Amino acid sequence: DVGTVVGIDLGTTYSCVGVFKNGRVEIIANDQGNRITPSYVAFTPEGERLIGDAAKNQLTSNPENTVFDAKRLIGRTWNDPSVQQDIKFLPFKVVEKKTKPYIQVDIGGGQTKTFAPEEISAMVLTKMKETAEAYLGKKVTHAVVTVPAYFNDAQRQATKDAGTIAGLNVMRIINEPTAAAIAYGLDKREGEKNILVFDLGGGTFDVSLLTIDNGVFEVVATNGDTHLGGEDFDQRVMEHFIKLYKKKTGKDVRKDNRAVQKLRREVEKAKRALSSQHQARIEIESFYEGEDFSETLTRAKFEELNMDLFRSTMKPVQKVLEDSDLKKSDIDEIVLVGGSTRIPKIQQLVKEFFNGKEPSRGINPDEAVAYGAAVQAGVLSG
Ligand SMILES: Nc1ncnc2c1ncn2[C@H]1C[C@H](O)[C@@H](COP(=O)(O)OP(=O)(O)OP(=O)(O)O)O1
Ligand SMILES: [Mg+2]
Repeated sequence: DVGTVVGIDLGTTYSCVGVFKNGRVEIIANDQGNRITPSYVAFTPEGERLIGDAAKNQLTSNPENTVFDAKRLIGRTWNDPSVQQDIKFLPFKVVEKKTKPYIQVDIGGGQTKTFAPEEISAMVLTKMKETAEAYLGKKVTHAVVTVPAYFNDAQRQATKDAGTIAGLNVMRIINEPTAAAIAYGLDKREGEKNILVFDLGGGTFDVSLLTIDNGVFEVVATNGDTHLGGEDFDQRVMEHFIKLYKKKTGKDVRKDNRAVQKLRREVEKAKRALSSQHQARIEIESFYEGEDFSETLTRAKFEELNMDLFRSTMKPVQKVLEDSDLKKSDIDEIVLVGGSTRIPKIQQLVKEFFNGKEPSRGINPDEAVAYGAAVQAGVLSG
């Protein structure tokens, strides 16, 4: 008896879980009321392991003990050129063990631990499992987990292995863009269609061209930017306000880890607010050296600070069309994935690229991948 199988989007920056409950797919809010959970792990002074919102939100003078982006390393060998570049930029220690990347952190009480990427991912999966179990009022043992379409055999197996550590039998690994298309019911249609999936997540940008032919998907071509996402838009705003603060006060706040973390938290909140408002206030009590911070950010300024990054998302779309031997007019559906596709300017740019065709966001773009995973999981449940 496999019980009730859940669907999990195990994301680079954010993860999401869904399940078929009473004849309906439900995207499940965690204990903080959020339907997405940061793929983050940290530790309290007492050595309590924090996972998710609690990990990402913990203020710390030692950010090197906060782990995230394990998906960038999972299933890769040490001298993978991707690993060699990412270890330059990740703020926690990644060390070579047995010719593979491992993550080294202090976990409280002066104790150091080294973790495989799949061990970090397993902790994230455990949190997602617990979120689902609380909602269902029952134990969960089996899952369908999603991965990027470009993931290779080793990365897929490593993701299953993360599940095993977390007490989950990952029965199926399915592709993210396909899961998004399945959320929209595109698998349950007679005939053939071309589907462009535009997936701008927290850390990565993936564009995929899928064909769907009587319920069978083919991933025809993929492109994007492995280091472009919502976090980068936040950083542009961060840099803007750090510069402004130094101009106004003479102080460079980059000296204080906790001050930068506070500003980051408020920038993330302001950015989200600017998807539905034209201005947002950023206010921080005792920001730096006991002085308060209070500034407004307009949507126009947010857009100006990021316009080059937003425009850069179009070239990968044109490349995917070329590699699929398709023109813009051959695209039957445009599926938006990732919270960053809630940004009015991104939606506008996509619509304009496709000459007025409205991109689909009727299912929350941050939830669509988990939603499709949960549809697939529903058929496997006993
Ligand atoms: N990564 C993001 N970048 C920019 N805007 C975002 C991002 N994620 C969400 N938003 C915007 C869209 C909405 O205006 C707002 C809240 O979105 P979300 O958390 O998905 O809740 P929601 O729109 O379903 O509302 P509710 O929970 O109240 O029902 O933030
Ligand atoms: Mg994603």
